[PDB]
Amino acid sequence: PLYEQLYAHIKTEITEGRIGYGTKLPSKRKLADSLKLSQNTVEAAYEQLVAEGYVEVIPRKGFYVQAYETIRYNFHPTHIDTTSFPFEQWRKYFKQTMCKENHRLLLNGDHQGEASFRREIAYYLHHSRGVNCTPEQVVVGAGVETLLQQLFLLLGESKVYGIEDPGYQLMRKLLSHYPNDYVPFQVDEEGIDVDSIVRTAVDVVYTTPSRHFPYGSVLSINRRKQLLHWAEAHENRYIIEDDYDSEFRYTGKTIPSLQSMDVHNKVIYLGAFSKSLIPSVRISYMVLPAPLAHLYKNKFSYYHSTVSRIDQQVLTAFMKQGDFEKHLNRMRKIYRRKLEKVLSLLKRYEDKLLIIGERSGLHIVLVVKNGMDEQTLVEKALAAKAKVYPLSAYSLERAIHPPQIVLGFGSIPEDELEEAIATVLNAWGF
Amino acid sequence: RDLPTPLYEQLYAHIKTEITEGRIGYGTKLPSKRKLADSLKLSQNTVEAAYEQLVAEGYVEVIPRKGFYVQAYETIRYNFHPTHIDTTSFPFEQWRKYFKQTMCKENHRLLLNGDHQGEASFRREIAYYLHHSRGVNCTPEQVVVGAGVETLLQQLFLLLGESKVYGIEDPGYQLMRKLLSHYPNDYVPFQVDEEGIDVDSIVRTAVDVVYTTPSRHFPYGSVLSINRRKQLLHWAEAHENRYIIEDDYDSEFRYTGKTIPSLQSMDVHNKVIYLGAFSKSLIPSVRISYMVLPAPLAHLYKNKFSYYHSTVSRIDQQVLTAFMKQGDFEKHLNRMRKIYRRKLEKVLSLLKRYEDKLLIIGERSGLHIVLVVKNGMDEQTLVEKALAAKAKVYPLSAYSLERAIHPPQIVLGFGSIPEDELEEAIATVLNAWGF
DNA sequence: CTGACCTCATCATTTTCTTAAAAACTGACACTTACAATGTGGTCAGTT
DNA sequence: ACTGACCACATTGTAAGTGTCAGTTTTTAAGAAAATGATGAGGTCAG
Repeated sequence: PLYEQLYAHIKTEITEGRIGYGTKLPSKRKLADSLKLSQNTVEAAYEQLVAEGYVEVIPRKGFYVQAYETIRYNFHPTHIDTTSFPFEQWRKYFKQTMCKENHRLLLNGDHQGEASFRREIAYYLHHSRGVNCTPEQVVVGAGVETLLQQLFLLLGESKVYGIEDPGYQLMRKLLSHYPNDYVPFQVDEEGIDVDSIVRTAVDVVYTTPSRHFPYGSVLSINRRKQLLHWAEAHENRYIIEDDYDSEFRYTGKTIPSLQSMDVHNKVIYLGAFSKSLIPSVRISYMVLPAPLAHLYKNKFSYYHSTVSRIDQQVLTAFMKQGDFEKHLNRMRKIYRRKLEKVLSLLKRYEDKLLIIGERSGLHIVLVVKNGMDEQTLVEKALAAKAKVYPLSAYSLERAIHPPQIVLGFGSIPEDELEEAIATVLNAWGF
Repeated sequence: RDLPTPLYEQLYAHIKTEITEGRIGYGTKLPSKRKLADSLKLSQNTVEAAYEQLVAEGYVEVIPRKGFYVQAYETIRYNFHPTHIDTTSFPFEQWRKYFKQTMCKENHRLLLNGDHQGEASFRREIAYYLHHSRGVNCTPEQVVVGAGVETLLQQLFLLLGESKVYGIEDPGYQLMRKLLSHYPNDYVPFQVDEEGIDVDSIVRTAVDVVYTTPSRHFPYGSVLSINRRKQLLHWAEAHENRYIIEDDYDSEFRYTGKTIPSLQSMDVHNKVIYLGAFSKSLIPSVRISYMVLPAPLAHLYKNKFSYYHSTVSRIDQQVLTAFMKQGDFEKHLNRMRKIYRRKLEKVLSLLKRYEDKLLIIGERSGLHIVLVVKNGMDEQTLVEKALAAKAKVYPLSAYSLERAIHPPQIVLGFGSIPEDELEEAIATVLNAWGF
């Protein structure tokens, strides 16, 4: 349109430099007559010119020029089963929670989180895992990484962190960028080496009391009490609790969280919420002791929330009624059936493939007694359009001589387990 | 036996309390299965299950073909934010259709996460929209996504280093100083005239990265001329380890004179990084954002943070991709622009009558206006009187480190006030004041 | 030999799951009004 | 005489609105089947 055509035509002229600074623009009220355009279009074009500072106008009209110069299957514990997700149950609550009548939920607020969401999480934790909490005690954010970065900023750059050697490669990745340094630790079949911790001047150590990734070892009560006494020995040491994959134990009901024994408020409860409902929904949560929570509130008062308020409201409406328990039970049953079927199928190769670990969880890890190296196993698996993930990446120490490979089955359909196992074993040469 | 918890639980609790109180010592022999089952008239299965759970917990240890052994030794009416958007005008009925379209039973294999840099789609449509609406020239793979501006700025801070010195605008939007208060880096305060940032103070100082808004200046609304933009670009080009960050506040809400092209459009030496937002246009509570980086910084970010995961859910990403794929975003933006223009004209016409004691500083474009109060009363008195009428207001003192003008000037917002309540709110706040 | 490891049988209560009809929803097509964009024309007050 | 901005009413094409409709969908008191905790009676193997 001429509204912008004239503006561009004069902009290219002022840019190329046929007119210098101080020269008047060709005319006013005369260029419209000479170019047979109306005066309004010229006025609008000149207003556009002076808006961006290409030409500046004296309050009495003068014009001053300015410019002058392909995998069939995959196996790993991250995936969860997606077919059995009740979409028709999520959609109902979504349509119930977001309506034109219920406005003013489109604007941000409650930097920590929605009060109802926090209260319901506290109630659920207290009545399920035996974790004493307070509605204002718990904080909620998107992703565990953000919460751990907030923790790192809150504690400082003058601390050393304890990480078990075979475990989840997350704290190492976070501490690589930060100035802090970590100390490796070995683990036996009963838990972490509490003796090594107590004979060392570590400050904060990271562990999963409920289930040990990936071996599934469960800490006994004597080691737990010894660790609490070690934390009580000093005044400025803290223990972080990781709620990786609880509520998924079949035979032996559920084991209470370590915080239940925390009489002297010295445990912070890290958790997770995206390894149950949706892997890509990005909600996590964390509980802190009263003094540390108070200091965090008094220190991080400016940051806004990280997870959308719509998701908070729809999910607290979803699991306020009680569908969370039903979905959890159905997932537990189907995963138990999958585990039993996989174990029964793989039991016949007991002489060469020995299963090690415990039933509870979403994955199993098996040692291969064949003479091929772990690289050969991975290459042959990926050559059959079914890639597998070795355990060597989960520990930074020297490679274990028997090639130990982790296997997951969350993503594999129930009817394709036999075919996947058969083709994997055929690729391995059995 | 009458409790809802089966004997599978009462027996375990009883042995729990017996062990904890110390009635059974270390290594003491348990009565095994048959003896206890006969003594307590309970089936072998429940007793063996309770003992197996006990062994799993670790209180006692079982050895094959022999008995157990213990191993346990001991009110506001009209809120005034220059940050809200109008809520009633939001087309919820259009959001619902896309949400029901994207999340269905057949739409499996999407709950699992992935593509930490964002799905190729959302990136490609956001790049297309940026190129065709703001003159931003960038390949789709360069843009990144995140939950809000805070996470992106923290990632940029970690990627750059702890030695750089950051430059901010005049006393104003208090974000970068709040972020840098927790980091070893330091900020250099600056001053701006009624046109923009003073490039002379930039070139007489050795600052490395300076934060500015080349489109609209918070809160004065000043727009940088081409000469100052070219001078800043030349200063950035002068050295080899200095960068300029661009933050477009409301660059798509210019009423009369179309849209002002972005500063990145004039960049040729790959020296600017774009910082946009999706929380001041569509919904201020979904927490979406984006950032554009040049090729070397893109490679550095890809090779440095390759082992992260996006903080934005794929449901929202896909529904936004569907929303902006068919063009409803432009229609919604036009509707919001028109309603905000009408609101601004109405409020300006209403406030024109009281002009002797009050003045308007900001320009037409934007969502807020700043006005001075020449009445003989201090800023705290204005704030307290406003709050006493159940409608509190926000002064510029919080935005100002120093004291600029002795007559207090207050920022007023109208994004979250209905058209039928503007006159009533203005009348009641004026009555609360001396007028 | 008594003693402790196990794996079938089939009983039971109470949650989960499935199909029927009757209910409300909303989609595409259509059309009737409206509406604010650019745009031409004719002014307006005030400088110097 | 040279030049500020402020009406008039003309235009094309996007946005807004009501209509009935076929259509995918929501809701429900039945129905039946699954699973656990539970009793009973075995199985091998040590020492």
